[PDB]
Amino acid sequence: LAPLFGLEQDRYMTAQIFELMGIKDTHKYLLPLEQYQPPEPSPMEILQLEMTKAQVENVQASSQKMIADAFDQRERTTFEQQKAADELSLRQEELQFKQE
Amino acid sequence: LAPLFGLEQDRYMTAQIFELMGIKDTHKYLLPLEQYQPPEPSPMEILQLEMTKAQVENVQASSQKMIADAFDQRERTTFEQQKAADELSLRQEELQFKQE
Repeated sequence: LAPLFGLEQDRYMTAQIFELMGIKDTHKYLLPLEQYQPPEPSPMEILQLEMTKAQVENVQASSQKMIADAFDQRERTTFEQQKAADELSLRQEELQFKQE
Repeated sequence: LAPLFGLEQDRYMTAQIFELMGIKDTHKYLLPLEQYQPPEPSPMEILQLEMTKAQVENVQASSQKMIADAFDQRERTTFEQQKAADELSLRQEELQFKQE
């Protein structure tokens, strides 16, 4: 039931309570709701947010690293096959030699 | 309800309380709000802030490291293809040889 029972409700309530026994709560006891402006986030809150954001980034990075490594492996195997074609080139070498 | 119930409110309250039983709180009991100037941060607080800031920096650094390594891998594969072009150069060598 909290979702309804937030801040304003609470202040009203408490006040009423007070208003039954100690009346003039407004201005010595409990800051009036019109001025109970929400607090600024702390440096501790902010730095932990940006650092916990980085601590998930890195994971994105690790995942993406695997993709790249895979690409590189495939490309290496392709260059292997090109150099095997250079070996096929040798054939011509030996045959020119046998021709002379 | 704390957001309203901060410091001033508390002092007023407590005072009142006191003022009912022990009156002259102002100047022997509870420092007057006009002079209750906020405390300076400790060396322990400061050093932990700057060290917890560095402990997220490093993560930024690790993430950025992956980008660089990737760049380098790609460049290596490119140089591989340039040297494969030098192998294509050999062709001309063997053919000049067959010409002579």
